[PDB]
Amino acid sequence: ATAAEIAALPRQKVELVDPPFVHAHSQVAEGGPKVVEFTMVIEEKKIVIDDAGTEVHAMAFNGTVPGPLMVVHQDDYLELTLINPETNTLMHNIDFHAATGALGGGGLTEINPGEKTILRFKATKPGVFVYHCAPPGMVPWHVVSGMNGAIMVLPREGLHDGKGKALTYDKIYYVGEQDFYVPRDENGKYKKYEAPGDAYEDTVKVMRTLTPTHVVFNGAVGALTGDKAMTAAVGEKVLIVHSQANRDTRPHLAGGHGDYVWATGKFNTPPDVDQETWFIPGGAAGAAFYTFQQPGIYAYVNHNLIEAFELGAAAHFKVTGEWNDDLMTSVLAPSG
Amino acid sequence: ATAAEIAALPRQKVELVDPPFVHAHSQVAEGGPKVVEFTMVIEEKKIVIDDAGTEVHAMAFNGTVPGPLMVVHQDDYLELTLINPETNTLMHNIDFHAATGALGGGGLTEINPGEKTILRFKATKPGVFVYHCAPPGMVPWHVVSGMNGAIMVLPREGLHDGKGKALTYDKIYYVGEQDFYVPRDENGKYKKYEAPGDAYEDTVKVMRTLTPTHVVFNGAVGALTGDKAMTAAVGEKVLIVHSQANRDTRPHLAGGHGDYVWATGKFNTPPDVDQETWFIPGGAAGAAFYTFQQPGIYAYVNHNLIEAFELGAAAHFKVTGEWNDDLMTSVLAPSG
Amino acid sequence: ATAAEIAALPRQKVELVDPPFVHAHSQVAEGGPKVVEFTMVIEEKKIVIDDAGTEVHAMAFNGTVPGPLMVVHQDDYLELTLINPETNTLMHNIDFHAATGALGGGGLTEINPGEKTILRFKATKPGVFVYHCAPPGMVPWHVVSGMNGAIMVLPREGLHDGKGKALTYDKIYYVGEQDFYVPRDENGKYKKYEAPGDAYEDTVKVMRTLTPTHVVFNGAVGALTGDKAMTAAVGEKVLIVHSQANRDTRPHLAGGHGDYVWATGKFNTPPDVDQETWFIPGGAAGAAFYTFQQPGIYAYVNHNLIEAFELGAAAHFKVTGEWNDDLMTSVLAPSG
Ligand SMILES: O=N[O-]
Ligand SMILES: O=N[O-]
Ligand SMILES: O=N[O-]
Ligand SMILES: [Cu+2]
Ligand SMILES: [Cu+2]
Ligand SMILES: [Cu+2]
Ligand SMILES: [Cu+2]
Ligand SMILES: [Cu+2]
Ligand SMILES: [Cu+2]
Repeated sequence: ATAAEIAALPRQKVELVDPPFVHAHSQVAEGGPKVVEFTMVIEEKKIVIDDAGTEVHAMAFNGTVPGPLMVVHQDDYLELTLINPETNTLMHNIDFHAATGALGGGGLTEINPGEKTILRFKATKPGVFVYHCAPPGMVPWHVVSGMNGAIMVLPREGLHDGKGKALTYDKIYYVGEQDFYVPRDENGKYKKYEAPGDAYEDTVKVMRTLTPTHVVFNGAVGALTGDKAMTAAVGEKVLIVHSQANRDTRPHLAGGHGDYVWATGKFNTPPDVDQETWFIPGGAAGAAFYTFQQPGIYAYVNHNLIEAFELGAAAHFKVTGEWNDDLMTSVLAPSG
Repeated sequence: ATAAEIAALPRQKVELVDPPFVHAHSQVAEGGPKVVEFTMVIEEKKIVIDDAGTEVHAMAFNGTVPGPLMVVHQDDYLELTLINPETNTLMHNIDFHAATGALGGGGLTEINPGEKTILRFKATKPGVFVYHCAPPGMVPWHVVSGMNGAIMVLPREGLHDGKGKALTYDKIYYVGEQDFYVPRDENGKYKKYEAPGDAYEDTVKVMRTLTPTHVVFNGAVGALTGDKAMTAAVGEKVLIVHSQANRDTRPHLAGGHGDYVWATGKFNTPPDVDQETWFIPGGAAGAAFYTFQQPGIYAYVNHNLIEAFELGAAAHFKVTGEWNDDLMTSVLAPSG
Repeated sequence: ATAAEIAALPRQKVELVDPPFVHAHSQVAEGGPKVVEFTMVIEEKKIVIDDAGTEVHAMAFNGTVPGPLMVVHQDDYLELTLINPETNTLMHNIDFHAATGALGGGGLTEINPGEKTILRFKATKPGVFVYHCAPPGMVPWHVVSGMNGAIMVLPREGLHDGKGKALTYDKIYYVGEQDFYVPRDENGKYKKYEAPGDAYEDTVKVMRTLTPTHVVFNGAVGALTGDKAMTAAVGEKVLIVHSQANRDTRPHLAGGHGDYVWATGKFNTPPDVDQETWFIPGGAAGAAFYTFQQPGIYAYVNHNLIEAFELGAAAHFKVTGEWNDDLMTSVLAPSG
């Protein structure tokens, strides 16, 4: 397309919503290619990640960890207005793995505090993709400070299985998984700092051990449990997008399965099926489609169970509906 | 199916055998759906995992690590009578990744010492699947104490490759891989504990390093070597089922290949072919089919070679038969 | 085929070239099966792997880390003359994951300093495969000292996509990734040893932490950056072969994608497409095909960004050509 042709395309302003929820969108594209506009303000802020009051100096796109999910369709253009407030202390940028050229846009979006930039790229490949900040010289530091999220580029005709049959979800959730490296003092107590830069040296030392002190969903232990558990009902089709910008993960829905799982996150790669636990490598996003058949609580976890239950990588789904005794039944309940 | 229809189905009681062997079964299903009955007694027992005499207080389904492989066909029902003897000290349960509902059955099988329970579930999806204990609040501790195994749900028509060609194995082995986290004293020597609970706190500290002290097959360093090496013959077709309930692994058969590998362990997901080294994420089972072509010793290992040779993840196959010089030949033997 | 037939096949000697470059070859086979001959001399030598003068006693096939890429076609025979000079101190051998029998040839090629051997094997399976030294009892030490490389067994008809369409590259690079475990003294300074054997104990202790001190491409931090960045032009089709003999990796081309990626490295397994970040398990090689669409610098990294930017696993591609504003454009450059 020429610059003139692009200029004539309709524009649509999207309002982003906080993970794990996803902004309003349509699975099958409504109309021809459009320039979908998004705006995100970067917020450097303290976040408490566990019940011991442990703090991380988050570098958050749109104020959240992970950053919000942006949804467009293949061959639409995604136009992001990225803002770095003067209240922030560091330069930041954005690299969209879905984009082609200039380090995913990273080389064209370096903005110092007090600056903004507008990047436009053509979403030529369908799938879920990670996006993350990557300032030359301080790349992993920003990413493990939570400056990452993902986008979904739906096929114009919506999702399909490996045989071309349509797959239409009733609900969609975005689970961003984050590995944190929090410095400790000589007594094993996590350290606190009053400036992001003050923690750099100490954090790099923990990062080099390749051993996170915490692995969490939606920015903190318990963020997607209790009252913030994701919900669904028996019979509902749910798409669960999961990303990890720096480290491998292996999602599992206990009591359920990944009926269709685009493990590589790319829709032109046929989905694996009947999955018990899938694998998403660091630096990628993946997506699993499941139709709930049983009511009750489901644990959604990174299946290295130490990471899930000792380090924080566990979420819950609360499902309503009727119990199916054909699928499962307690013939004899626990008894002497 | 209705309760009455299920009650009318034939029942078949199966006697389990210890890994790496698999109880007798038919690859192609005989007759229509059946309620296949299994019984397992949980044993908290001390086991030795290396030649130095290192001890682990194992939590073992059927007394072994891994727990035994249960084999059924798609749409059969698996009915497990699980027993927790009064000689044990902890509550245990079972989560079948092959099952649908109540955390794989975990929420319906919590039994204290002195109790038993019978769980029945419909094996709706074909493939190999992990099963493991998961008591709320002490999940990884039970799993990395060895309380896990796998089941195989065969398609009713047996196995086939990705294009519909039948694949019939001559023998099958189940290799359970276990990551252990054994506390050490100030001399770097592994510690021993009078009772299992005594080791909890020290063990959790090692678990948090995400660095196992031992990674073994069939419960101990060298368990599948020597008189206990697996065996085959040139021309023989072998299916190797491999599981890891908590941590990633990358199986490799040195001198051979994975002719067909259901890396995700799910039979409706076409198998990868001609594999050198495959990958099974923690929380899953995988299966590889190979037709041996050369006699001699083979090393079957987790291909992070430090985990294989320093930590214990190495097994052997002894293969009888005639050497094939077309496939490989020493043109000049080691010489000056 | 018959005994006479094999003996009558043409024998062709090929001159190797050091990574990341690849020796002369044709994508589509030229003529019928041939016995392709290679010779490699093993060199034990001290190499510097970072900007601080850190040394490693490398064990290098053909004097390089990784060893060179050997290219043959399916059903050709690869006949390697492996030489271990009297100036070396250790016994070495070679295990080709592409080969069938005797631990990949390892059991037939054990050569002490002052000896040579010639191994021939039929390359029956198409794909990229790891080869590595594996002396019984000291396997990981040799592999993590850099004694590994890869070969590519191209289909006789060249590469094809999942639908059977030809994929012809304009150039190919081989990126060998190496995890090193260098001992440090109590002050955190890397240690130096007079002979390879002197470092054995200290090195195995670091290996057991499963935490590399360095993760590098082509043998050193920054070996594939700056004046040694790989190159391409917009419109050029590039195949990037990547191997890791001991540990997992997750390659990503920043600003680009893996248009077709044989993640398992095996050509009869259909390639995944539109990949952002692919996964290659330790003990395997993978291959990615990409057609460059934008000029500029690209970062090619292991996407655990700590491993890439703190440990050394980052390379660059320098691409010439015309910028495509349809694909990406700065609508508003960074500004107040
Ligand atoms: O779902 N926990 O294995
Ligand atoms: O099987 N050792 O590469
Ligand atoms: O390519 N760095 O995310
Ligand atoms: Cu940033
Ligand atoms: Cu990236
Ligand atoms: Cu238990
Ligand atoms: Cu589980
Ligand atoms: Cu060697
Ligand atoms: Cu190997």
